[PDB]
Amino acid sequence: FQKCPICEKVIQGAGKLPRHIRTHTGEKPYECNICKVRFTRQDKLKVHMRKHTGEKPYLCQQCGAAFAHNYDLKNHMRVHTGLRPYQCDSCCKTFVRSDHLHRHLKKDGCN
DNA sequence: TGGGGAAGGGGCCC
DNA sequence: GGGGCCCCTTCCCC
Ligand SMILES: [Zn+2]
Ligand SMILES: [Zn+2]
Ligand SMILES: [Zn+2]
Ligand SMILES: [Zn+2]
Repeated sequence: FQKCPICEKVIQGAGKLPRHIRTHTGEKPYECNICKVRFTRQDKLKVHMRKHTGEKPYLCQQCGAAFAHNYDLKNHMRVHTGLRPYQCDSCCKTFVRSDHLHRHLKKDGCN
């Protein structure tokens, strides 16, 4: 547990404090060597490296389809069985993604 | 109404 | 012991 001096906000993880402080500044030190695109976080750069490399480490356990990104894999999982897994309690409406539920819970104003 | 992309925080392990 | 590498979330916009 560490507290950010700039924002007085608790951040979990001893080594994660430099990452949060970088979010206040807008610096993007990590730069891809191929497309010369800068990213704020290293793990974001590695995902961009997957796009350049074309590797798909996420393989479906039901049909064997290979996808490059985790959310792409989860989208394929919803095609198999998980289509529309979110519901609105107030109005009884189904949704595909969790952000759409947040959009509905704010824009629709059922409550 | 749906999806791609990006921006953040957290857990595990070294 | 700062950090890679994975996970998760909501937001912006077409
Ligand atoms: Zn801060
Ligand atoms: Zn690149
Ligand atoms: Zn599949
Ligand atoms: Zn509703």
